[PDB]
Amino acid sequence: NLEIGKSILAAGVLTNYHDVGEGQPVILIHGSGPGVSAYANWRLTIPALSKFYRVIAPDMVGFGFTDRPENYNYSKDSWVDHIIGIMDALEIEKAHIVGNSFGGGLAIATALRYSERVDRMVLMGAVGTRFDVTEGLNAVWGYTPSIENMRNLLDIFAYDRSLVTDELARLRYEASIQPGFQESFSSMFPEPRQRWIDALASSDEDIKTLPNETLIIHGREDQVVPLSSSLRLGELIDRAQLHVFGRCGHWTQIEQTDRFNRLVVEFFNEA
Amino acid sequence: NLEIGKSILAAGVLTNYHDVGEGQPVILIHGSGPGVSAYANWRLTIPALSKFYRVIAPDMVGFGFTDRPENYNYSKDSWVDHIIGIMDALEIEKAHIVGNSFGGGLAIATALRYSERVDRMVLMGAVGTRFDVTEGLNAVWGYTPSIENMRNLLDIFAYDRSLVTDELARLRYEASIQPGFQESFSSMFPEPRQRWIDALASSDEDIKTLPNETLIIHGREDQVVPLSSSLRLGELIDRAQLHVFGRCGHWTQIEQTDRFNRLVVEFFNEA
Ligand SMILES: [Cl-]
Ligand SMILES: [Cl-]
Repeated sequence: NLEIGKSILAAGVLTNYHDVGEGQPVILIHGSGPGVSAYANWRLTIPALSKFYRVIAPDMVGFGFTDRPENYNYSKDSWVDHIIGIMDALEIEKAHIVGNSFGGGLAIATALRYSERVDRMVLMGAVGTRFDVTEGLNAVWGYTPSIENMRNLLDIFAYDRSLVTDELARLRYEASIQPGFQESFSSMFPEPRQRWIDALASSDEDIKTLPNETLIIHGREDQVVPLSSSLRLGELIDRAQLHVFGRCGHWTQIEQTDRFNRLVVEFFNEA
Repeated sequence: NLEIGKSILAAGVLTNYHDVGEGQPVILIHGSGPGVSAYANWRLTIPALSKFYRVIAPDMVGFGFTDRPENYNYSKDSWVDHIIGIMDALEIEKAHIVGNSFGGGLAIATALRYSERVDRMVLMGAVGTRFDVTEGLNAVWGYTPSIENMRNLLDIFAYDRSLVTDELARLRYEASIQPGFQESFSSMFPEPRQRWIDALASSDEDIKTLPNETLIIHGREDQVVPLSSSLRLGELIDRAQLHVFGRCGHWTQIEQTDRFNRLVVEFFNEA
């Protein structure tokens, strides 16, 4: 299973992660869909970025192949502490961070709580500001295993449904039923789910204080996180650039891979 | 005067233009401020693009050093015909077009009337959709010569006013009073000026029919053309990407030069 990489103790949790490349460190933080993992989310991104940066892609506690501690208390603060724990474990004193959706909310929170540890930020379809729960997100977080339920989620993430094949739906369905996955996932974002969008999001007041060079990316047709969210982040963050991809869903790193990789690498190259 | 380049008869008008580079043709269309010229608008863009493309930057009829025909009837259609006339004169059968503000409105109109002559489009703070006249645009089009009036316009175009020096204000003021310049300029967009925004703009219906790969660029703090205009173009044009630069005014090619040039060159490189 290529989704399994290296193991390291971070913030007291045995963590699965990928470490590719040399130089300036970049931490990639995945989204929160069923069966998600750092590799699944970033497999098309790591190759490009690792040619110029040291890329760290960990499975956040409660997701992927990282340990799922018994009675573990999941929260934005706990996840941020995990990110910092991973950085501490790898002696990464300061790094750029790329956060996808759920991971984007975590990126912002990390930049707010540990400003000295974060350099540049890329927020991709980030859950960083409050928005009324979408059916797309309600479906993602309310997922129960089945090939058709997964096919529907893949459709929700994509603009071009031709990318959603029986094979992909089957493979991700299998990923979602691995030992303990659905168990921790189903209890992660229970109804009412608006609570979790509100929890992950940061206040306008706090976001306005961010000094970081930021690149905000969003797919125009994103069905999970509304474009309006990134437009808002674009007005709140001072040193921010906003890039919207037309004919692209939530999956910007997947549906606009080359454009995405170019934008991100060049953004970091400026530093 | 470096603003003066080569001369060619286009659409029956003796036209001043710059032609730098080799390969795929790219036409740069300047804005409509007092004293404007292709060189003044694009001097920091041409060097970068010409390394990979043949760049044509003409002074639109009624502006710069191109002839100002007696009793000439200025209109969106006449300007579009001038662009096509320039392309015809240079045997440019199909080209990419970069349009700034007024020039962006012309780019859209050219793509609509002569679709077979246009490949990719870059719309920079384009006047392509209707918006209520801004004080910034009212001041630009209502300009009468003076160092202070020009300093104010430069302030209107910039986010970082440190870029607006006494020297720059003086030089552009001098450009604005050249023989016949203020005369043709003052009669170009007379009050009420809302009429000209409405005239330059294209309908939602027409814009939605554009098949061109498009890159929409806007400075978040643009005081001349509101960001909302480009956000609208981003929802109307099918194959469009939207890029908004924070801490940047109307002058995206001037205030975010390297980022702008990189985005544009790479966008064209895809073709
Ligand atoms: Cl998510
Ligand atoms: Cl203009």
